[PDB]
Amino acid sequence: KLLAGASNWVNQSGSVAQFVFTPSPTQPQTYEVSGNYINNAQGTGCKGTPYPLSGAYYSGNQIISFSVVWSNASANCQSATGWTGYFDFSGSQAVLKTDWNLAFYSGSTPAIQQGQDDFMQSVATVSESLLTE
Amino acid sequence: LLASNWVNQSGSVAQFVFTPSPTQPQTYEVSGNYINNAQGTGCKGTPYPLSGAYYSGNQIISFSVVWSNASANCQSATGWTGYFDFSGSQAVLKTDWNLAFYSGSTPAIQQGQDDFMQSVATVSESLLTE
Repeated sequence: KLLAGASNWVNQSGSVAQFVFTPSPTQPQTYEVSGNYINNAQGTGCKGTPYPLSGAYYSGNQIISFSVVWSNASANCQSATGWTGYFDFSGSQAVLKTDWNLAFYSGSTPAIQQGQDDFMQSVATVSESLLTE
Repeated sequence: LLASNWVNQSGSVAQFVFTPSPTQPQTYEVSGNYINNAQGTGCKGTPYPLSGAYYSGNQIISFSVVWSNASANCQSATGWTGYFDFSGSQAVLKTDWNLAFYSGSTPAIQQGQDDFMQSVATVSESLLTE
């Protein structure tokens, strides 16, 4: 906890989750999850533009579940991902480990694929301009 | 069409509210409350707020509950991801789900399936009868 305002989490395929947490008005130690997800996974669609996310986070044992619908002004992939997992802030690195489900289409055979993503916190790069570094 | 009441095979109830996303075409933000009725679980019979997103284009959804409210805490979170079928006599939502929790400093994630069916408000003549 005390990842504060906006924080940056990178998974093993280079995908980026920018979480924002707002306290739930009614749920003890629970925060509403907002922000944006940037998909960077190699063989996929809907890459490199922000998809808003929605979810909930329980600080008591640092658990989370969030979702993306893959529709925004750049690209539509007509699907939705739900991620559910837990954090470990200890040591030199903060890590979020997740299992996931994807409501999907092949033809009109609707289905749901499953998987795993592990994210690691990485704090903003500082460059002294947009043109250097 | 979807303010609407969806009942799963354990008697658990999802009351969805949908508000249009300002930036995502054919996408709605999912709010409302979830009431858990599942037999061998905690955190039963009280409202847990839910959060998610819904894509109208092919009627797909993903939503979440953190199992913490004023009645009961179960220190976990469920995420549900699936699709609707409005056709026929009955509207049905079919989902897969994942559940993050602890067992003894031991993080773990269980999974399963829930199928929900729409049922619109029953009308009684009063609270006392009929």
